[PDB]
Amino acid sequence: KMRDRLFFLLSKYGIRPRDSIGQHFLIIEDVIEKAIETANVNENDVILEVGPGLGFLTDELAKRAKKVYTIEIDQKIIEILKKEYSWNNVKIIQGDAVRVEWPKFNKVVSNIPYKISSPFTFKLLKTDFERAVVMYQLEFALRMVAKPGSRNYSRLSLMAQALGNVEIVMKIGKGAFYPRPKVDSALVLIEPRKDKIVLNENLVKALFQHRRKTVPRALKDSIHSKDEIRGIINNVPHSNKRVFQLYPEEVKDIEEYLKKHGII
Ligand SMILES: Nc1ncnc2c1ncn2[C@@H]1O[C@H](CSCC[C@H](N)C(=O)O)[C@@H](O)[C@H]1O
Ligand SMILES: NC(=[NH2+])NCCC[C@H](N)C(=O)O
Ligand SMILES: O=S([O-])[O-]
Ligand SMILES: [Zn+2]
Ligand SMILES: [Zn+2]
Repeated sequence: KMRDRLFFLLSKYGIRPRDSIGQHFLIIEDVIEKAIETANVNENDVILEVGPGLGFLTDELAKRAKKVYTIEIDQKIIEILKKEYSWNNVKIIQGDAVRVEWPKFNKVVSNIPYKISSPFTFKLLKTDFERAVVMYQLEFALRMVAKPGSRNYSRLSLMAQALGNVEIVMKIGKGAFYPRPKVDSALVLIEPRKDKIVLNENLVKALFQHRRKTVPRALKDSIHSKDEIRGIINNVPHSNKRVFQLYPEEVKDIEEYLKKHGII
């Protein structure tokens, strides 16, 4: 009946899905149910969806939340959402989710298009927010929940996990969308830590440039300074590890070491 509803709307509004903006519409009702459940949506919450699509998940958010802001790049979809839904509590915002100014919000419950998985996520992590539930292409969600010491551990993994408990909650097959995509998706929960770990971005970029290296060699080789600081390198914390083996905590030990020696 969500599948039936979808094909109803396709013909009705003569919709031509654009894969260039990742137009794969969700049509399994349980995935909406899970997302809502996981986000524990309530009558006080101000939600931020990206890419409302045919507005299925938006419709479910809107009837549970105080307010919903949703950011749609496709102006035609926006013309449809307005004519099909009667949302008293949804503000629709035309533009690129990455480019436009975000309004204030305490939870995210959205699909995240493939081509903005990385910018969106980094933008979200720079934000004050109580809970995110965001569906990603499966590789990217696997990267986000990679643990220190796996190959797919990277800057994203670190920067995410420094801010929140990051876990995959269900895996969603490609049969769950129309058009059918090339890849599976995952629903990811992000819970802000009380114990937030905040790290110098430039240092992280530096370390993770060649992340398969030792912390000392990675530092030696990442003078963004003065090369004449070999003295400090040998006493660097966590010198036995390689960068891809570091937790946010050990990265902070390295940061605080370099501040103490006025390298930052
Ligand atoms: N950069 C971007 N900013 C905002 N919306 C975007 C976008 N790139 C794609 N979109 C929109 O995001 C949606 C992704 S596919 C549809 C989402 C899915 N039906 C859902 O459960 O919400 C499409 O509506 C697409 O037009
Ligand atoms: N498998 C887990 N969910 N473990 C971590 C705790 C997450 C839990 N949903 C919370 O709200 O804190
Ligand atoms: O394909 S969008 O323009 O409805
Ligand atoms: Zn359920
Ligand atoms: Zn150590």
